[PDB]
Amino acid sequence: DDEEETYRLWKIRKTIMQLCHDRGYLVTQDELDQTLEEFKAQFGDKPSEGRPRRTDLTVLVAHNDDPTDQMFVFFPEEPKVGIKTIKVYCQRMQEENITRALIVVQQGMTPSAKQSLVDMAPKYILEQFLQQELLINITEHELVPEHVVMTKEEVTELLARYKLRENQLPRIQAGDPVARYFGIKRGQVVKIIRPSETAGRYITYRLVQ
DNA sequence: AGTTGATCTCATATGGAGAAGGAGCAGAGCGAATG
Repeated sequence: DDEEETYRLWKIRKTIMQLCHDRGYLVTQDELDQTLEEFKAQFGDKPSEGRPRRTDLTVLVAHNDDPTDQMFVFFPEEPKVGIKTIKVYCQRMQEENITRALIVVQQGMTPSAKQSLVDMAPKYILEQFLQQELLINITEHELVPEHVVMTKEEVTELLARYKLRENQLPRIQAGDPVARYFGIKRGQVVKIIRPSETAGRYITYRLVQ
């Protein structure tokens, strides 16, 4: 029971570190490859005993390109997170001056909390993940090809090369599992590199909608 | 400027699949009123 919850927490942490590394936040190799017994050593083996508390699991990371661009990962203790908890995180983000955070929720989020993530979105970007959808890194699955988020300059070069408008690219939904993983917003473009049985390799581009 | 006549026209008699709307209803959370 605690042997199950500690395994879940470890897997979720591993996936979150992989996600942060793929978003380009500075993540050490040691924490990226931390084993289950090392997790038990650092945080504990009886989360029902409060060892760890899920408040202990919180992560803070900084971007490789700018040490002031920082992101939290929060693991709320309550199963169904309400607006009180979002307000607590908003306060903590305001005082630490952190604009991005991921909120990992065990069972869900209340309608009011969902709307509160929308209504603060320009200044503080809060994202919801279920813990279930973090128990496996979907980008390691064999059906999912390599996704690379493009820079604005690279999109301008793309559109200038093929002489096309953004609306002529094929789309990806902002709610797509992989778009959510990379955290890409409307109007960004993701380069996709996939093998092909007739050319050898093929690149395609999707505009987020 | 005045006169004729066809002709029209009224009126008389006796399977299934997906999508969309509504009601039920649970329950979040806001604000007033305590106690």
